[PDB]
This record gives sequence, C-alpha cells and structure tokens, in this order.
Amino acid sequence: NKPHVNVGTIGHVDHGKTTLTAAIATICAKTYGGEAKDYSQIDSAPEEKARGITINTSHVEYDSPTRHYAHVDCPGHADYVKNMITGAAQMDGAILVCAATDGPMPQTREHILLSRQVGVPYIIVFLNKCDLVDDEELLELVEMEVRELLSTYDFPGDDTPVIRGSALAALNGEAGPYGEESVLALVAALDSYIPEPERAIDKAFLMPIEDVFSISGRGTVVTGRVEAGIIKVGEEVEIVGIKDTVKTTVTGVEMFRKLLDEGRAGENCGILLRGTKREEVQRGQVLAKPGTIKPHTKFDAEVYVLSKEEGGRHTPFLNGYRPQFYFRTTDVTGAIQLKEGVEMVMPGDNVEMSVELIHPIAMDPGLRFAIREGGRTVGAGVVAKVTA
Ligand SMILES: Nc1nc2c(ncn2[C@@H]2O[C@H](COP(=O)(O)OP(=O)(O)O)[C@@H](O)[C@H]2O)c(=O)[nH]1
Ligand SMILES: [Mg+2]
Repeated sequence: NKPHVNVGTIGHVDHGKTTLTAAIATICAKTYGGEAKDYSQIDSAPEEKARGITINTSHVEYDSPTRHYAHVDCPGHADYVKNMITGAAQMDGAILVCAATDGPMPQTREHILLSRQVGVPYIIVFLNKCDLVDDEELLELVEMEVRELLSTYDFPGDDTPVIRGSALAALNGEAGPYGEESVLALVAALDSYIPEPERAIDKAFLMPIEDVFSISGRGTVVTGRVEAGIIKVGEEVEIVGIKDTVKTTVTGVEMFRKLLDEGRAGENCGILLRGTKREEVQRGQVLAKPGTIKPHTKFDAEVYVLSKEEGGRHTPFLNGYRPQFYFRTTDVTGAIQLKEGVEMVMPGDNVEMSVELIHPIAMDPGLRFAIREGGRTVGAGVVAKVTA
C-alpha cells in the first residue's frame, strides 16, 4: 500500500468538474493502469445516507506513479456543502476547477470560503476551457484573479499550482498543451504539491472518554477509543473539558482479557488512572497528552442546518437559539450568535455562527459536531476557530 490521498473537484456549476474528473480517471488508467470512467458514469452520482442527511457523491479511484487517489465529485451545490461540513469526505486537497471564459463566480468564492472554514489543507487550480480563449493575456488575467481570490481566504495564492487545460479536449483524446498533457500535469501537481496526511499514530495522544467505572480492588477506569497518538503506562495525561483541567498518571491499559503496556490510535481500551475518583472523570471529557488540547466555551463554526426532509426543523431558528451541541460523546447547551444583520436561519441553509457553550469542551479547529434539540439532529457543524 503506497500513499492513499483523498481529493475532490470544487468550483462553480458548469465549469467542468465532472468532465475533468472523468478525464483524470481515464487518462491515469491509460497511462499508469486502472479503470477508466466516462462522463455519464460520474455525472450520475449515487445516493448514500448516514444520519438522515442525504448526499449525492460520485467516487472514482485512480493511480499516479507512486500514489493511489480517492476522488469525490458532486452534482449539486447542497451536496458540496454537506460533504465538506460533515466528515463524509475528508479531503487532503481540493482541485478548484475554474472556467477561463467566465472566471471566478459566486460558487467559486463560496467553495474557497467553505474550504477555509472546514479546514481543507491545500487547493490546486485547474483553469478549464482554455480551448475557448486564444488571448494569453486574458488567461494571465483570470489566473491572477483566481490567485488573489485564494489569498483573500488565506490560501497561498502565489504558490498555488495553476494548470491550464481543457478537460473536454483531454476527455475527447486530444493532444497538444490543453489535451491529455494538461490532465497529466494536474496529476503531477497532486503528487508534488499535496503531502501525505499525517498518520493518527504520529499525532499527540487523545482519547475521548465514553464511560467511567469505579472498580472495587482496582480503582478508577475510563474507557474509549484512542483517536490519536500513543499512551504508555506511567505517562501523564490531562483530563480536559467540562471541569477545570487536571493532570494524572496512567497506571494501566487493557482490552478485554488482555493487559497492555500502551494504548495506540484506533484501539478501544480501558485506562486506569492514579489518585482519581469516578466523580472527577466523566463522559465528554478527553484524555490528552499534557498541553496539546485546550478547553473552550467560545468558538466560531460553519454549520449546515438540516432541511425538514432530512428530519430537521421545518421552521427557521432565530439569533439567540440555545440548542445542544453534541461533541464526540455528549450534549452541551450553547447560545448561538449570528453574523451582524442576520436574524434567522432557514432549514437547508449553511451559515457561519459564533457559539458560547455553558461548559467548556476540549477542541481545536476542525472538530465536527452535531446540533440537536430534543435529541433530534437539526444541524451539523465544524469548528472554524476557537475564540480566545
Ligand atoms: N469548450 C469546453 N467545454 C467544456 C470543457 N469542460 C467541460 N465543458 C462543458 O461544460 C459543460 C459543463 O461541464 P461539467 O463537467 O458537467 O461541469 P460541472 O457542472 O462543473 O460538473 C458541459 O457541456 C461540458 O461538455 C472544456 O474544457 N472546454
Ligand atoms: Mg458535475
């Protein structure tokens, strides 16, 4: 297994996302080996349902000389919003498709802003439909506009790879600069510009607490899934969230009928904690390497509000709405502040909001959450920025 990289095509409708996706898959198959996909196979995106939220996504796979890519393409504007806000497709990089004829358009800007909000780490640009523009100064002008638009949202527009091509020429089997060579140039940009994502085992240790036990003859044990890093018996951990942060030592690690020396990312296990009582640990707190994650009550978020068809509200909510925010394992009530001038949010919409929780939660930007009322999911969010 070589590097596996998650990517996707973003950009305004009709700018050439599905055509480019089909061209990449077909040309990589012909060049490096794999399966070719045509336009109709990718334009028809299957439906996959998870928590009532319906997202239509097309998934294609293709190989570079050294990597295997998983690529997502979406039919509608709402599909891209839901896919990016939730953790459905965790893109390691996004391919921004922009038509050289019309230039950046409203959904071009929204998709860059969304990528910033949800934490898309890198963006590569395919400047498409260059077969329709013969003036190279006009191509330069639109490229400059795309780079500046990227920098407006804190992406490094001056260093961004911008590949000029015609996804339709490439899919049709054309040669020349805008044909197959341009799609191979884009694949070479994916290989050179997007690093392999850091392994969970290499990150700082983090384990959300799911259950707590007072075991007679042993002491206090917390159970959960290790999300990141490694914890060894004898090392210190912080208990972060809900209550003031405290620090203790791990004195044991175990799985069912298996005593362990350490707990590793992906493992579900129990952790024995020195000098701790059951009332000091609780669900919704996390164990973490000391000093690597901080509790917060205030944060900004990007939020998709479920439509009534997805089991959400069928009425708008107002500024000052106080639902529950479900973080990892538990609900915390929080008050919502909308952008200035915004008084209500419609179901089916996505908005940027500020939140103040009634108790702190350990969080970094990129943490996903659900918004619930009465235990019914009414929204999905991602922490865009922690307020301090
Ligand atoms: N002339 C030209 N047309 C293109 C190119 N790429 C896509 N198109 C056309 O633009 C229309 C929309 O393309 P599509 O891939 O469905 O755009 P999407 O909405 O972003 O997925 C289709 O009619 C394509 O054939 C190109 O490089 N040159
Ligand atoms: Mg499409």
